[PDB]
Amino acid sequence: EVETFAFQAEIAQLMSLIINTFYSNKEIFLRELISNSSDALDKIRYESLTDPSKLDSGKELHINLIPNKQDRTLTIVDTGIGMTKADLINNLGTIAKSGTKAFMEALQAGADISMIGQFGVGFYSAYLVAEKVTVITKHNDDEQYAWESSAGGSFTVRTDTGEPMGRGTKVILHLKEDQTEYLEERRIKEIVKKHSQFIGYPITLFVEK
Ligand SMILES: O=c1cc(C(F)(F)F)[nH]n1-c1ccccc1
Repeated sequence: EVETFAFQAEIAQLMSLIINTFYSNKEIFLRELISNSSDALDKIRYESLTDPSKLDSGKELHINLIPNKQDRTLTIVDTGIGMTKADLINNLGTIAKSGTKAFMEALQAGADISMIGQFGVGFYSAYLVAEKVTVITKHNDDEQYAWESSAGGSFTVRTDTGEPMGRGTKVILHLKEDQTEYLEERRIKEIVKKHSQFIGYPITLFVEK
């Protein structure tokens, strides 16, 4: 059972700007997703300080980067706080309407796409490199859900019958045909070292057969 939703008009506009603007510095999508994962991990860590049972769903706080050249996917997995169904529908837990407004004012006032995370909508930088994004998530207070969008103005939400996650979020990037450099180990390592060197959680880059 799949529910299809329209993006708010401002988010659709943000997504088409990300997709259509000529902008060569695409590698910053990975910094933005890792930063989102770090923020999610901070949230469950804070809640566990006063309630250790919040970690019954998984004690380890970490980030995995999983390239798969056969599927042409790069998956960013974290064991952070996760998202409820309502979070997913409400722009993946962001204040994306007001953040898009601020971001687009900044852009015509000098800024470039790389500053997107200062406006709280860094998730959407995934569409620099991905034709489709699937987000699988599990919050302690809800069931496991899958969000998906190929842009074009709509997204879907369904209950996820896939492999149970425990707690956290998995962002599966279905890469564009010409963006497969972000499946190569040396390229991913370079980007993590350049932009994510002070993330306070282990980032494990999986290797392939
Ligand atoms: O772990 C992740 C990954 C994302 C995403 F990149 F997809 F946006 N958000 N997120 C998060 C952040 C804070 C609270 C709950 C979930």
